[PDB]
Amino acid sequence: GPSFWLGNETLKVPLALFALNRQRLCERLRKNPAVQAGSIVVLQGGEETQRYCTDTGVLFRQESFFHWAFGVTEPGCYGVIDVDTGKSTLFVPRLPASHATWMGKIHSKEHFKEKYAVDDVQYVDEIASVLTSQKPSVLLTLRGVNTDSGSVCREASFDGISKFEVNNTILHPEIVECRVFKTDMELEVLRYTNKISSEAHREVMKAVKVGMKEYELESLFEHYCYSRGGMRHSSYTCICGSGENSAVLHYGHAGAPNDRTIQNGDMCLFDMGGEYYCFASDITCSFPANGKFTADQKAVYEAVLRSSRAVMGAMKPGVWWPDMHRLADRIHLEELAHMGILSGSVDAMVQAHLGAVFMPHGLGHFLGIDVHDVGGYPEGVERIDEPGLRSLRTARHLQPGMVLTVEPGIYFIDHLLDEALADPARASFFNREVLQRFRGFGGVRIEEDVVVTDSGIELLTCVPRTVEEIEACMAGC
Amino acid sequence: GPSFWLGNETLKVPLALFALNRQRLCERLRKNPAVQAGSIVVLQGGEETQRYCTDTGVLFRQESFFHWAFGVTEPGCYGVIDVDTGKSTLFVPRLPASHATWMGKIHSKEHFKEKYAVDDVQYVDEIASVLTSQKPSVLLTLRGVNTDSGSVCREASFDGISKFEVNNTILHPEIVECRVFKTDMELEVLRYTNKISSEAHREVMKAVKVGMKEYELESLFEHYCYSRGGMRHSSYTCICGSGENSAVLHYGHAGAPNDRTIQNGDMCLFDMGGEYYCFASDITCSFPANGKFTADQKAVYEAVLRSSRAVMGAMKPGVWWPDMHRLADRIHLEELAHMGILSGSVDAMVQAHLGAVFMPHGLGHFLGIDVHDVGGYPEGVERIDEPGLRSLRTARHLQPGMVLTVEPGIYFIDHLLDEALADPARASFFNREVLQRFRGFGGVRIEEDVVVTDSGIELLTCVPRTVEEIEACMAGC
Ligand SMILES: O=P([O-])([O-])O
Ligand SMILES: O=P([O-])([O-])O
Ligand SMILES: O=P([O-])([O-])O
Ligand SMILES: [Mn+2]
Ligand SMILES: [Mn+2]
Ligand SMILES: [Mn+2]
Ligand SMILES: [Mn+2]
Repeated sequence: GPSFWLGNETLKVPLALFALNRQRLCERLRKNPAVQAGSIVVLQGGEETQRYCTDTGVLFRQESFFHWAFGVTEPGCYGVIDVDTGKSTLFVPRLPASHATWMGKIHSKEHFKEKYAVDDVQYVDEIASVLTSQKPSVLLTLRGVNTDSGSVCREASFDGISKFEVNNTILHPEIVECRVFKTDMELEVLRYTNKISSEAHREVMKAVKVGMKEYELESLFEHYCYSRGGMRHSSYTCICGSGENSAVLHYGHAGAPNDRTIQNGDMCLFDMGGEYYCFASDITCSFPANGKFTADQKAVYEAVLRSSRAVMGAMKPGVWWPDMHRLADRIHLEELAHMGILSGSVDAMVQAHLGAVFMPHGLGHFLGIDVHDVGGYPEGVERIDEPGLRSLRTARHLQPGMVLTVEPGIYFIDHLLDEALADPARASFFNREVLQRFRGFGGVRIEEDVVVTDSGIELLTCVPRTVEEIEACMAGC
Repeated sequence: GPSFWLGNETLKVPLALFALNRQRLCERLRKNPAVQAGSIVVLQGGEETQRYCTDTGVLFRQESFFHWAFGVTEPGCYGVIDVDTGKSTLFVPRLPASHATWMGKIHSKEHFKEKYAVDDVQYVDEIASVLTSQKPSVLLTLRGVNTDSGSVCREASFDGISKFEVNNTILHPEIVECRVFKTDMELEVLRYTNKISSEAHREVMKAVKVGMKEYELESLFEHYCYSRGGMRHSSYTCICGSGENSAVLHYGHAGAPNDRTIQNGDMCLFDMGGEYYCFASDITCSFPANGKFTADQKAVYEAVLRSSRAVMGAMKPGVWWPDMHRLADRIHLEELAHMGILSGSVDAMVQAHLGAVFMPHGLGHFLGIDVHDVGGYPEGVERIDEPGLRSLRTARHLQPGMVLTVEPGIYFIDHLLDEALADPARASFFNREVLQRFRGFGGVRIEEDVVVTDSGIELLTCVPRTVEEIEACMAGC
């Protein structure tokens, strides 16, 4: 059996992985009472892209659904799967012999059959003819709404498609459910992205110096992942927040691109995750820039370590994800009170929604081929209309084989804080004189990637977490 | 006067650079008799994009024309220039006061006026009424054909733009012609991009070892450029061909993603250039993987070194660029004859277009904000319909201020070789028994970036070039 491999110490991923996904999608559609006999799944791969109107090629990364079904790295492909038999056909672009002048050897269709271990390979321009000869009942295409972006997924289309019966509602929720439940072969890849990203995080912690620019660490992190782990891409733009910037969720975008000089006294919050063969990792480490936690940083950090461990210790099949988020809120509030920042009844603090002031984002989300993976809110799973909870990327109950991030945080965000101090239903909880000490603290977030097993979780991530472990990693070790 | 800067040893670029561009564009438009008084240039900035239908951010890189004119790093902006007066107005998006949580500091309009040194800043939702009160005769927008991609530039559009008179033919030829001639400020940025990429090429040469994967060198090059040079993007996808892949012109892309193991005996061809503040560099180095040229490798290498130095020596205002391409072709053929690969009259070889068998691409191209920069083929300049020369990205005569790549090379491409050996008008020049030993040699390209001065050229790139220099570099002398 063939495998994708970037050599050295990188992971061998069997193409069988994708055969299993195809097989699981078919099994799921045969069980579907409204999937007609003789149906055929028709997916379209992503295409080569350029910067606006220039000839500057953009690096091609495969469309995620298409990758999940076939594992194909080349642009311009299509893929069909006969539902009743499970037979797979890949369609590759016809490159004219003259292209060998600027390409290498132009690969034969047979080269692609053995590469991807699919049942047949044909040219893209013969798609209409090839599907005609199969006399299918219906073409199942991919159309639906991603619940993190709001975008509608592009449906496959080819010249001549109008002569076929096309159903575009059935496939989306089904191919999404398959993706939510990771196979053992998929887990092996997620273990590997986490291992490599964990090593990269360790290296950053070793190298950080007061005086460096944040992007120096971004650069180091991507160099390790690529050179040591074959990860050409990151799963998302690196967030390298130091000082006040640790309080900016999604910092490091074009408008704030990791350009701050790290200073003595700053907390660093680093959320960086490499991507191997279109599989994600998503890992955040928080640590003092100088290698020594102050009392205040120890206190806030250990509050987050506490919610992290309490959530992970409680996760198991049947657990409603929003319950864990509320747990994290409660623990934050408890500890924020133990440290003297808040006073009064934790119950009262909860009933007021104070938790959302300190952790305005969701506790965690599905992870897979996308960092924010599909299937958090299928039909019938409602968004909870409350501050904090409304940002959860899923409201599902945990089941074995799900892959989630566990990412609690405590931040000191000036405009959430000024709001609470202006709301008489929230103001009384604050001790202004101690709060003043934490203005500009930034934030801590501790983000693990876990798998939901039959009875608990498997922790994918391996970074130092306790105060002791972190101060030791930063000093060598 | 304010400047773009990324700290450390990174280059300070004065925002005055872009004011000069706006000034120069206006002066050229004023001379154009089709341009009506009261005309306003309206450019639209690039927007934030995501991976297909997911919420995975793609790192924002500004549209080229817009950057040339304003140097704005933020997504979602417009920018207008009053032709008669030269006053610039930047339009920035109105971000709801309520998501400082996720963005950070919502910057006021004065911040941006200060930041970019424009005459005025307003919100984007106000663009129709801001323009309406200026009572323009005509809006000049940007539409044209890029002569490398064949793509049509996206013309600026906003809500209520159909109430204006809009012209979309005048601007493109004029803004392109300004981009062709680099100001002293632009040149300073280009010296820097070349300095940094040259330093990185030197590091890639000291680091190359047999048994490494090509992408390890790509990763290091990029890491030097980012951590050491502030270059978050490269100018194009790194080409790291070794062995037979050094003969593959479009190498490095998704379908051949630098995944070959560097072998003893291989030639390497590394084409890589970092990008700083959307300014490009374009450098190719060629060298033996093991750090030592064989006789065959030296002969071919010194053939390309010869034509590189000949072309650079010849360049001056007034020189027709296709004559330089021809001069490279003649030098290659001379050397390939001295080597025994060819026999007979070099004049006859030239008449038969045999040079394009060994160098199928153009000698070089304008370089600027884009690596294949705009303006090689404006009205009245035609593509020469002959092998090799048809691939030239410009057929213009050289003038002070133009920046070009000089990138001759020799490759052994089976498709081209086989075609030529079947043609009795070309076959006779080959010594097949000598040609044999060079099959699967790969190729060598030597690529320098230069500026045309009043009297000749200025060389920007600073890498090892002679056989002695390269071997001494690789041995870690
Ligand atoms: O970014 P995130 O990971 O979702 O928090
Ligand atoms: O799982 P669920 O919760 O039923 O969605
Ligand atoms: O890529 P290139 O440099 O244009 O050849
Ligand atoms: Mn994260
Ligand atoms: Mn996450
Ligand atoms: Mn190049
Ligand atoms: Mn070039």
